[PDB]
Amino acid sequence: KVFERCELARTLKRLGMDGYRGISLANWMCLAKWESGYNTRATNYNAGDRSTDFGIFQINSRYWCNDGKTPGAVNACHLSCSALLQDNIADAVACAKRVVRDPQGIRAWVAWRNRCQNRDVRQYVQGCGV
Ligand SMILES: [Cl-]
Ligand SMILES: [Cl-]
Ligand code: NA
Repeated sequence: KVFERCELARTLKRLGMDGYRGISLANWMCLAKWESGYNTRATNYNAGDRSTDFGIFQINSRYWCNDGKTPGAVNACHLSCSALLQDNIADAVACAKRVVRDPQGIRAWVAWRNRCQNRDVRQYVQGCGV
């Protein structure tokens, strides 16, 4: 599923993402925008280390979900990576919450540092009623 901007904003708020571990909703929106373009079925194989990024938040198989083919991988979200390719983003949000519960927080995603950190991210939630 490819979410429309405001549709996703309202959905994440309902799932309790606004202010989770100090992270505002607009930051989550900025992250989803740059990671997958709000696309739940986006997949990206990282040839360099044999891992794959899955779904709307592009969560990595080396630490967060199990796809069975990633060398030396753990499954912290205790989910099959398939769960992060569904149209319903409930499991993906629960896993994103687990990621930021680690010391790095939102910084775990390099794309956030490049495109969201220290930026005016208000544009991502403007006019959405959230
Ligand atoms: Cl699962
Ligand atoms: Cl599994
Ligand atoms: Na894994």
